[PDB]
Amino acid sequence: ADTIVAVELDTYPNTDIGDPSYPHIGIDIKSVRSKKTAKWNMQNGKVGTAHIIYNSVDKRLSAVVSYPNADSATVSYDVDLDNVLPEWVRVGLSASTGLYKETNTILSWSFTSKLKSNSTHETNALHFMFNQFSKDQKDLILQGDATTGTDGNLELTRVSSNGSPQGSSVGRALFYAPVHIWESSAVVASFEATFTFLIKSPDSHPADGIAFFISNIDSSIPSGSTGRLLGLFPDAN
Amino acid sequence: ADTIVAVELDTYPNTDIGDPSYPHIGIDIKSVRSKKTAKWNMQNGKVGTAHIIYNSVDKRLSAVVSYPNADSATVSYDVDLDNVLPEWVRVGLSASTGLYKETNTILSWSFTSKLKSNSTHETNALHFMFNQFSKDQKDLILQGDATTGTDGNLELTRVSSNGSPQGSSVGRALFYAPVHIWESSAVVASFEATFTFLIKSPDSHPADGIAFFISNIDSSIPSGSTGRLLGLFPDAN
Amino acid sequence: ADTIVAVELDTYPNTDIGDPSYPHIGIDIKSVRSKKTAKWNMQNGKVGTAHIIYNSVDKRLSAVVSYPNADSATVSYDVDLDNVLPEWVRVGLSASTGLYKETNTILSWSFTSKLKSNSTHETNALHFMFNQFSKDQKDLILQGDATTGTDGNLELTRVSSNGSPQGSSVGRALFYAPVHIWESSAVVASFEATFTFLIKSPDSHPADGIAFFISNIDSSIPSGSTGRLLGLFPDAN
Amino acid sequence: ADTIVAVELDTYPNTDIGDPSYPHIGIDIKSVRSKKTAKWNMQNGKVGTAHIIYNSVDKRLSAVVSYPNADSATVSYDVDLDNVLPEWVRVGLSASTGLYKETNTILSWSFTSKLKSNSTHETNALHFMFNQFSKDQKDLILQGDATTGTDGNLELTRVSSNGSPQGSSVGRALFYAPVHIWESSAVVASFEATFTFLIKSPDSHPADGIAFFISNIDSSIPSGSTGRLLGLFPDAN
Ligand SMILES: [Ca+2]
Ligand SMILES: [Ca+2]
Ligand SMILES: [Ca+2]
Ligand SMILES: [Ca+2]
Ligand SMILES: [Zn+2]
Ligand SMILES: [Zn+2]
Ligand SMILES: [Zn+2]
Ligand SMILES: [Zn+2]
Repeated sequence: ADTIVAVELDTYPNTDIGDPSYPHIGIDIKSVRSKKTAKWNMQNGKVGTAHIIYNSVDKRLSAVVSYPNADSATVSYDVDLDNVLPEWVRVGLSASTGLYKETNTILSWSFTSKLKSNSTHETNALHFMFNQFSKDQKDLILQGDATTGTDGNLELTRVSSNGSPQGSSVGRALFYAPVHIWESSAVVASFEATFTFLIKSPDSHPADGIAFFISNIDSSIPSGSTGRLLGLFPDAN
Repeated sequence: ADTIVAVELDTYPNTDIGDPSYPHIGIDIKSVRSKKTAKWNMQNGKVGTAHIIYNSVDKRLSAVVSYPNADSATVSYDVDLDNVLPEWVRVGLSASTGLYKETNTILSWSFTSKLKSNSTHETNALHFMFNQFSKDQKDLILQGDATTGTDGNLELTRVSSNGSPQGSSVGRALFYAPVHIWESSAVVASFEATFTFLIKSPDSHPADGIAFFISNIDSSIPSGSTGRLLGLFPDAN
Repeated sequence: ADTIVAVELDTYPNTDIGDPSYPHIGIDIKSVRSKKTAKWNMQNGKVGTAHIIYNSVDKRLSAVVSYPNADSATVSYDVDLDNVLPEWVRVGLSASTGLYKETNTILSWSFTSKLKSNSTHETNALHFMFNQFSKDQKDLILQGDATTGTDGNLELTRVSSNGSPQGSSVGRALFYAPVHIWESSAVVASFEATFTFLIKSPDSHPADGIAFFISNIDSSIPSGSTGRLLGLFPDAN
Repeated sequence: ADTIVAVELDTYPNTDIGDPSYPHIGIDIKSVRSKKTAKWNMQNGKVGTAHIIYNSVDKRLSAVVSYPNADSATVSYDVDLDNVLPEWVRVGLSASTGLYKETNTILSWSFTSKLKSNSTHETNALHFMFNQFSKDQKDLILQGDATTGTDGNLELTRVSSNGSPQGSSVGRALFYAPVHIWESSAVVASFEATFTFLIKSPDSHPADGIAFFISNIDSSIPSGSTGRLLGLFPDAN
């Protein structure tokens, strides 16, 4: 069904499906079983920042995740996105909880995409930046349990009145406008995304994670993708 | 019905509805009868550039139109857009022909909108730039006779195979994503738009013009808005 | 000597030289006696944000100052900068203390300048953004007591080891590269600046203020411009 | 002496110093003998566009050169610039002619550099764009025979009144402000440069080429670097 390319900030190690034995960042190409992962020293209750970059010349998707006053974690994977995704896609953020839980709060999100053609000065670009989310954010498609406006933040998964995260929750937010990632005369296509998040859990074992993803424009949450599937995949294959 | 704020590049003087006796640029606030106009030395067959700027502190909508090697024309109007438009709008380009005609070709179009909140570093932004249009431009809503792809350009009104402009034509192109122009905690909201166009006509009297506009998100071409109504207004009041 | 255009965040009311009886924001055109002022509810110890905007079509210099959770203050003044400043200028921040004192800490500073020519797509631009300052910031010219690096901030005036602000201090920081604000074929020139600051004082009467300024490229701190003269003017005329 | 990293658009094959037998694009790390090259189908008299990109996560310097209606050429090289260049550098364009000649005209030049720190939202950036050059371009350091203003272009090497390129010429233009490419707390540093050029020669064998380069801030044209040395290297080692 959906074609998904995602960078996961996986908080819970599901060693039975290929996760390493610790929280990690990974690059998922059409499967929850990451093509590449890196140990991530996740900090419960602290605001982190993720940066994702890619360009069609190098064909390498890279991500860096950091917390203030700490060393960052980085993961890269050689992949030609032209061979994986359609030329028009939507970009978004996804998150889930299962038996274990955590808040999956997004405080800001920016994205820039550029397509430079062989025509002199021919540059097509799209850029958006959210540092504040309102209750009625018309330029975002919210799916599942995702809501905006609470403290000006985007809550990807269910959080009750008292601020407590709920289990078995899944939610995604996609930018309204389709994004053009390939064009026949483009000499270089590139994108960069940045988002800050706050993962907090009253438990010693938070779950399940947050993911930045790129999909077919009509992507929807697959049935039963709560928990380990991050609201992105229908199964663990 | 629709709420329209537009900057018109009016090529045909309809003196019976308030147009001055020459091609002109004007600022239209909910009516085709411009609140302010300026003489425009239109050049048949030459590529021109229009710049439109506005900010919520000054509350002045200004536009500058120029052609290479020539003096520009500028028009400004004091207007508080918060009092005219809804907080969420769509932006676009419109054009028409009637008994007289011209090509209403758009070669490039960029737009930037910013909302700066009272929160330290709280900036929400949207920016798009098209220097090339493809046949299937999924991030544009095309209405009426508007088409993309021909020579990588956006043709707002009907042009036949041989490049000849057709009469009684009307077309508009709006950016797919809604644009947020007001927010309760914004201290300054601003936008700037730029587009280059090519108006060419085999006749001594081309018509009718091109307009950059901002409207309610669900705006559609009003019935019978070809010709002098620029595909924006239902009547000449 | 120097030609100065500045937006002052004046913390001390020197009613003898024209200041109103309260902290205020003002627009200074070649004189410390502001052409226009607005009451400013200054908050000792809180981080504020100032936004300054201007364009050559409207010829209006406007500034907005705000603190989180508070209403902002705004001041505007109609002035054609082409008639006041040379075509090449330097932009910077200045601050001073006198018998009364305060810290004049800058946490971030961004500036964007654009010159759009009548040539199709002819845009010249300069943009810089500092969200962190290092000890050896080679792209800034520091004058007087200004230093960078302390906590990644820019300290415009002298602050001793224990964090206490010192009196009779003056310092300025200018961006290294000259900025082009006028060009014979420009149809529109514009700029926008934003900076966040932290003014803190152990006294009930802090002084003297911070100013964003634009000057001739070779501008230097005038002799005896500590205190009420904000490190910008040689006298109070 | 100078530390140079450059992307050369080499028009003349000096097979005696390692050039392949055809015009080519190459990546030079402290030596004119390119670490990597790619065949370049140079078009005499046509305006081309070069794009150069790099980021500290991937540590790969890549360049793409294209002409309208033609396939592009691309070259990449894995190199960690932190290990080659100082933390503060200047960026520029260089060109030369020798016994053979060509015009080395630059029509536009843009550059963007970003340093993202581990602090939430800590981004330092520098961006400049020249689409028009004036006679007195104060934000550029011109070395050798380089001049600005002629037709609003930057002429890197000597061209006589009649538009004819002169031999044994060398010239460079560097942006005035130093550029910060490394900082202890940066999690990702990146830059992208784009320039359009016009190489024209009345001869069948034009020479010698144009290069985008990054150097120590105080870099100057090495003695005798006309011709094959591109105004960048003191010798052919
Ligand atoms: Ca997992
Ligand atoms: Ca008319
Ligand atoms: Ca005062
Ligand atoms: Ca050579
Ligand atoms: Zn995983
Ligand atoms: Zn009219
Ligand atoms: Zn004052
Ligand atoms: Zn070579």
